[PDB]
Amino acid sequence: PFTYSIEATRNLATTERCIQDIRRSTQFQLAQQNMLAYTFGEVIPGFASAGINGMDYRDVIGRPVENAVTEGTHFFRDDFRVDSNAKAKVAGDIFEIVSSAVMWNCAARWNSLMVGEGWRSQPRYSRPTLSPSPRRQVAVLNLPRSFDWVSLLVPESQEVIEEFRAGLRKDGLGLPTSTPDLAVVVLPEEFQNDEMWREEIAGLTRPNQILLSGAYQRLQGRVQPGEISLAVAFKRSLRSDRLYQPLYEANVMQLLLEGKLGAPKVEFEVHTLAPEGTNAFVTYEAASLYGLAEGRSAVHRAIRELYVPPTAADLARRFFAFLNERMELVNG
Amino acid sequence: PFTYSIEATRNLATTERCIQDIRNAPVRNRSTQFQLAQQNMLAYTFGEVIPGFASAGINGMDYRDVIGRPVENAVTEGTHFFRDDFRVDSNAKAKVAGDIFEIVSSAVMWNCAARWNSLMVGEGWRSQPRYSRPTLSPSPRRQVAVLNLPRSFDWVSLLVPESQEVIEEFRAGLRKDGLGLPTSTPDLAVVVLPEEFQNDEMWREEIAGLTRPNQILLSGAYQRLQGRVQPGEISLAVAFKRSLRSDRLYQPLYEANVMQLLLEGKLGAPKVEFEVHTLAPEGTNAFVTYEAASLYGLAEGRSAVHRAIRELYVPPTAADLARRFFAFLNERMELVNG
DNA sequence: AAGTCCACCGGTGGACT
DNA sequence: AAGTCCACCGGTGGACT
Ligand SMILES: [Ca+2]
Ligand SMILES: [Ca+2]
Ligand SMILES: [Ca+2]
Ligand SMILES: [Ca+2]
Ligand SMILES: [Ca+2]
Ligand SMILES: [Ca+2]
Repeated sequence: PFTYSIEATRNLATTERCIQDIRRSTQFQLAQQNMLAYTFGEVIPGFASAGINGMDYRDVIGRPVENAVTEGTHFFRDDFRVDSNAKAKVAGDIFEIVSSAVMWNCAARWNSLMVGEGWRSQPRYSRPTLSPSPRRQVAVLNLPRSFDWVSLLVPESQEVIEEFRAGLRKDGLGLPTSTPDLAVVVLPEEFQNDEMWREEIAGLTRPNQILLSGAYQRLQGRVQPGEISLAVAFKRSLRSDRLYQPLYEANVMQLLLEGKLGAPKVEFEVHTLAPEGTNAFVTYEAASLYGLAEGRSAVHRAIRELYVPPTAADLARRFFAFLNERMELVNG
Repeated sequence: PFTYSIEATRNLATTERCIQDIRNAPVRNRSTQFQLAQQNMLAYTFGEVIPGFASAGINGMDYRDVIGRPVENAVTEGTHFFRDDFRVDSNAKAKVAGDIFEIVSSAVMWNCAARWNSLMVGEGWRSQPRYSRPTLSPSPRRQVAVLNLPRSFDWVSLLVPESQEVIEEFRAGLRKDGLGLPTSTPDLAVVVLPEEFQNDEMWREEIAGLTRPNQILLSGAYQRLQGRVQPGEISLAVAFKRSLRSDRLYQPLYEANVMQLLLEGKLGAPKVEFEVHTLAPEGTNAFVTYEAASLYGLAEGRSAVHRAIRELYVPPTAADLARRFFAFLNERMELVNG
């Protein structure tokens, strides 16, 4: 009608409406795997030029989205547009994938020394002092979406845990396990002469991406409860509500690995580039609840540290020093 | 030059640039252009309506639609006044939709508590709308307070000082070892009404709408109760999450665990009831996650281990939300002597 | 008072069917 | 393949200063 009317409008057939609709809604996809291959095809931060190794880690992790934005602008001009939720999702995966690659190369360089091939000198990092041994080799495992960390355990340990859950599921309870982003594990005895674990990679090409992202498959059902040496959760920035998955999961890991399988203190740390204030530091001082609730065990922190890598080299240095220390707990 | 050059462009004086910014845009930390004024939206949309205590049409409507109505009205106003210029980020809608889900639902529970309290002090059972009359023996010591808790809150501050000292002395022990056990907060706490307030009419009045004074009454209520609740008088804790993601399940799971360690473990309280409300579970993932046993209960090793989170609840309508809460009170408040 | 903190969640790329 | 599931985080309104 001349004066607008909701009733009249609601009564029109679809094809009689004044506006005809002729249209996920995403327009330009951030191809994150392509982005890694492009920006980090030939660079693993902390193992490249002193410039990249020493650079503000936030700038490094941010480079691929920046390069992708520049690419998009070139090809699509003033039509180019991506949602902040895209950038957010990709930036996070990139933070995780890249740091896990730094750690992979530290692991390779450390394995190469454990096995008696000496200590690679480029770039220069202080030579670990621990006495070398094939049995002190480690694997860095970037764990996939949907993983259950329990699947790393030798089958006998899964049974122990499974039985324990049975008792619970019978009464409507359970104790699901999810997953940290990453786990470093002592390399299984059977793999200790395999060459692959000692080779540093040149960059995140697609083949190398697959290598790092699928390495967990090779160790599934092979790790002793005590041989899970470090768990890491990466969160590129924090918010107060986003802190708890790693805190909770570390608690569950300590309960099962320390409590039910008698393993040493489980080391679980969080990495972020933007703690956005200081409360997360207080939050992650929380004592491990299992250790508290029962009396037999010395109580320690669920999360050992909230770490803010300044540079890629500092991340590399910190892992090395951790290995140099944590691996002493393993007979050579 | 004919072929675009980044350096030539850099060298351009600002008055020589090809694009001339003429916005006169005030430079700020944030790039927001229109704010969703959430307290204003609550007032406009629910000024005269508390869902579950309004019209048959509202009480029985899909609760997703009720909760989504303030943002929808807001978008209407916005496109009316600002036409093509009106844009807000999905992140603004997420923030405001979240707070609205929690504030609205907490207001439904406030009205329930009032109607409940009215019955408990012997003033009978209201009928508009119609809810099943409670079978539990009325008593003024079975009144409850619904507390929408503030951002930054620490739930331990509700507890009577005698109980807070136990906790602090426990934490002091932990600190000598370089440990802590911080506590955060659930969105909402239902607590037994302290004696001193059991004759206060303000706990028996139902509110007509979320006008700004009512918003403030509800959101400020916790202050009145700070330091006056016994450990075992914390009857229900609720976290509201309008939708779920697998990574966003854990604050309430963790906090419920901490509440149970301290309240049940250290203060002898009975099972701590703690539940999540969502309108969008996105699968069965979270229902499995929340079957998790209370970690405290386990590790120590006594019988009758229970879940940390009692239930993941998905409110079909506001009416159902009220019914459930009434049903809960009816069963839970029998643990309290008349 | 501009700035900082707090806690809100929805749109995303890739794995999987 | 057409769809669902997973787990990523940054922009936000209001409190507090
Ligand atoms: Ca991963
Ligand atoms: Ca899974
Ligand atoms: Ca992560
Ligand atoms: Ca609140
Ligand atoms: Ca606080
Ligand atoms: Ca909430």
